[PDB]
Amino acid sequence: KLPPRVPNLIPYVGSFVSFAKNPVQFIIDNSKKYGDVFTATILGKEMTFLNHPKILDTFFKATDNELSLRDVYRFMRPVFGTGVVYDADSTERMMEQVKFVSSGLTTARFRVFVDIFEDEIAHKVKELGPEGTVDVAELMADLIIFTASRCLLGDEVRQYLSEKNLGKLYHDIDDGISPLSFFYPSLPAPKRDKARKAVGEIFQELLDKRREEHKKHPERLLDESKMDVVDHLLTQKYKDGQELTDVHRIGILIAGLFAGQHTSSITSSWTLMNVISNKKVLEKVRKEQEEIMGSDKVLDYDKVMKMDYLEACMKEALRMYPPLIMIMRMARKPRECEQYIIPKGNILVVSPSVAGRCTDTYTNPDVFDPERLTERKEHEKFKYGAVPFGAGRHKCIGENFALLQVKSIISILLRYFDMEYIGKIPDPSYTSLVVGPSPPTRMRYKLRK
Ligand SMILES: CC[C@@H](C)n1ncn(-c2ccc(N3CCN(c4ccc(OC[C@H]5CO[C@](Cn6cncn6)(c6ccc(Cl)cc6Cl)O5)cc4)CC3)cc2)c1=O
Ligand code: HEM
Repeated sequence: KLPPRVPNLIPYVGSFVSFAKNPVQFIIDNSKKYGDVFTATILGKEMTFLNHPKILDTFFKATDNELSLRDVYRFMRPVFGTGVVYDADSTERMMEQVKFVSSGLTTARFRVFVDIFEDEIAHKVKELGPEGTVDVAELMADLIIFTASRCLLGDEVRQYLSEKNLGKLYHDIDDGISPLSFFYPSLPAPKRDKARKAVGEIFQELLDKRREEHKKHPERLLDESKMDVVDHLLTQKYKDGQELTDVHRIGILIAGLFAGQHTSSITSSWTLMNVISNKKVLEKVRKEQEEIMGSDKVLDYDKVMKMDYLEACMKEALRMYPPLIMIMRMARKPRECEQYIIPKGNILVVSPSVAGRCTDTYTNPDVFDPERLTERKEHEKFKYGAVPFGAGRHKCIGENFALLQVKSIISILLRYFDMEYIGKIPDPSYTSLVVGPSPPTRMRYKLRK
């Protein structure tokens, strides 16, 4: 029959109160009370939490007409645009749009991306000076505003960042998104909407400029190392032959930059903080860096590919502090799952955060210990033991890029600076859509040369 329910405090509002304090602890606590599968009413939504790695196969392998992403992420529509990604007309169109982004994240482009990271950090160290303190979360976000923009949109975007305040507009859009929007998509957000329109106009100009550049240098279209997401969007069609609209192109770019920015800056923050706060971990990270760099003075893709330990540090941060704490679908048909049938209309929930603390999987899960991965391989105990990037048909297409951007940034910063964190590593703050550390996050830095 139906899964057990978390008793409602009120009707309607149901369990929103305990949930919103800490959605992660909410799931953990109620797992203990009611088991692997339970349902809670939250601001009117029937939400069925799947809480053990063992049972996640049917979630991640279901087709979109059984478990819909579009029904649950559609709320993003005012940020991304009408008709884009989870507001696409069909599952099929969404997948095609996702592929246009993934198509600018090729190995050829990755080699160029490393140079971009070097370039932006070099600009940034001018601001920072020989020593000081800086907010880690801001520093990463500020770096990734410039790096992700150039990576995805091309270098032509940088003059907008430097001269037309594009970075501020991103913030206006992105602080205009409340996690509550998940429940009340219609929440007015007029500042967000003004900024989104401004970025829209700028990205329209970027497209128009690229068009005529594709006139004066069609060779660009033949060079895989110079082809970015703007170029792919300007030269592709859907499979059935239908052309893209510039409105669609703008929305896809914005969606891509969104995805491309937060989850990464938050991960780089938690990673750097944990690395510089643990002497043994920092020693190993630096030993690895010194061996890989050899006599070489800057980064390249091949070097980054060898940074196995640093990559484990990032994965360990993702186990502990995955920035998307909930993965969701709406059931369009009833769904079995253990003894239970989950009713049509329920929202199924999987939590990367819960998974990362599960004890069937990880020993002392509150400790940041990259060696649980490299040596004890604890993640491999279950097929879905670690799902920071999701899994199955909708698994994150930006992974390897994430890994690249975060590893590069951390590696370059280490090369530049000795760094120590000020205070305890914070707790996560559940106030935002993408979850990051509670401010403030400060660190002391000093130049190494
Ligand atoms: C705020 C105070 C108090 C009232 N409160 N306290 C806590 N909460 C709360 C928190 C969180 C949540 N939620 C609901 C929203 N949520 C969430 C919803 C959708 C979602 O979508 C994942 C999809 C959609 O966007 C992306 C994100 N992404 C992928 N890679 C990097 N980011 C995505 C995929 C593709 C593209 Cl192109 C763009 C985007 Cl953004 O994947 C992620 C999280 C987290 C839990 C609800 C309430 C509160 O309301
Ligand atoms: C550490 C950084 C990142 C984390 C933790 C992360 C996490 C995720 C997760 C969990 C999903 C699955 C969502 C779901 O199935 O409901 C996902 C999907 C996706 N991610 Fe990421 N992501 C990261 C970086 C990126 C980057 C950098 C991009 C683009 C540049 C990106 C683009 C996407 C896209 C397009 C999807 C949708 C796949 C689909 O629906 O088919 N992500 N991501």
